[PDB]
Amino acid sequence: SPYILVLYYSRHGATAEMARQIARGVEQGGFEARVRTVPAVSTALYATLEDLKNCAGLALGSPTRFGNMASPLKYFLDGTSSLWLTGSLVGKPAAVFTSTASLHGGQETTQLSMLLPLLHHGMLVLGIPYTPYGASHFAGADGKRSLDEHELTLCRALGKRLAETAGKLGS
Amino acid sequence: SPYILVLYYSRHGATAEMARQIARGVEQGGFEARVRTVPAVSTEALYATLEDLKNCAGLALGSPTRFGNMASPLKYFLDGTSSLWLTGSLVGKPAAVFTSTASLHGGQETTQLSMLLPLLHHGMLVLGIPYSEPTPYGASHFAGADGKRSLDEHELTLCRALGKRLAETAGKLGS
Ligand SMILES: [Mg+2]
Ligand SMILES: [Mg+2]
Repeated sequence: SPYILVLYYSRHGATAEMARQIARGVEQGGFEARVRTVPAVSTALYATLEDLKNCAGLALGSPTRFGNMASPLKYFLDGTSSLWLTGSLVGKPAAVFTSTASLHGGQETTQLSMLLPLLHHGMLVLGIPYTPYGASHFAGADGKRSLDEHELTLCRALGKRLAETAGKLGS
Repeated sequence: SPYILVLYYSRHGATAEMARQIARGVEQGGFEARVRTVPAVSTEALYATLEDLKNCAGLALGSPTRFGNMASPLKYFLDGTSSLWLTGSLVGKPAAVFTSTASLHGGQETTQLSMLLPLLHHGMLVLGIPYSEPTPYGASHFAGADGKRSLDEHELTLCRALGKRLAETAGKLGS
């Protein structure tokens, strides 16, 4: 019944596949996983505020977009003022994940930039113990490079760690 | 003539006022300014174009704080800049950031830092406020709970100083 929410935006599918692997880890850690995405903006089922409020913990995923998360996922988060005011997410564990099609960095700082809203919401932030900051993946120039053994193992480990931490906090 | 683009998003007006004050500083620094905003987004004052950004000599980027990152409409505009990235259109141009917040619980400095990230990914030369001259990361403003608190003297002075600095830096680079 309690669940970890695996919330992501994907353009070409890499973060969607990461989200599925994180969800598999969540299950290894004895929790249900709820995998949701967000719609495109302009001038998996879609996540709601209730999904986010009622999660036991959160994995937040995006492709890198110039060192920050993608604007559709930022738009979802921009709608969370009520949660912030009422302390809805305070004390829940949270982690992040990214994918990049670029050869010259950006994931670590993107991940760091994504930790910021989680901390604004009073979440308990965690990453991958001995990047440390979240799960990473290189998607190749075409965005379709499969997760390698390491990348996949770390996605599952992150999901399992969110679930196990939620388990500890919940009793 | 060369211009500094002052590019921002504003929901309740504070960053729009900051943008205008930054532009006044740009003028003090001997450059033209172009002040431009971006439209609201949803699921599925003049608006900036990619040409405005591509052809600027420097950039001041402004947003209200939104959970420690810039506002999504401004992120959406920046997400549209891949062609400029490929053509190195912002490389070596000076840049700075500015923010407003309606909250007392903080977040402006790290929001500013988070905003420097796309500018560094575009190869810009990033600068802030040097406080030694008679945050270091950009200009700030507290907007009040309703977001209607005016810029005070200090805040106005710092916005102008940032614009002047950006302009003077672009002046030095351009000869
Ligand atoms: Mg316990
Ligand atoms: Mg010179």
